Amino acid sequence: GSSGSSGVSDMNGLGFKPFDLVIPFAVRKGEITGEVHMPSGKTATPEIVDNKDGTVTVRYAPTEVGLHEMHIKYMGSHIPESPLQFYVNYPNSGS
Repeated sequence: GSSGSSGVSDMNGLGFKPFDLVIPFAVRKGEITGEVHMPSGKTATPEIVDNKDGTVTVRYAPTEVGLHEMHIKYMGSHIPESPLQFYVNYPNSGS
């Protein structure tokens, strides 16, 4: 008795809430790259998606808890938005 589509699996699916971000300045997909520093001691790359307007949206869904530091560089140059830090709170937190 509830709209149930085929998505989430047994192994895994929707862990921690996602993190969408949009660069303030205008960039052109190409000589740009991004990196993510996990608190556990690992690393991962963000998600560079070119919006249907002409901008980009850096999205990175956290897999573990703790503090993660993102590092994005545009054409071999650090941006005024990075580096940055985002704490991963537990799921279904808060009363």
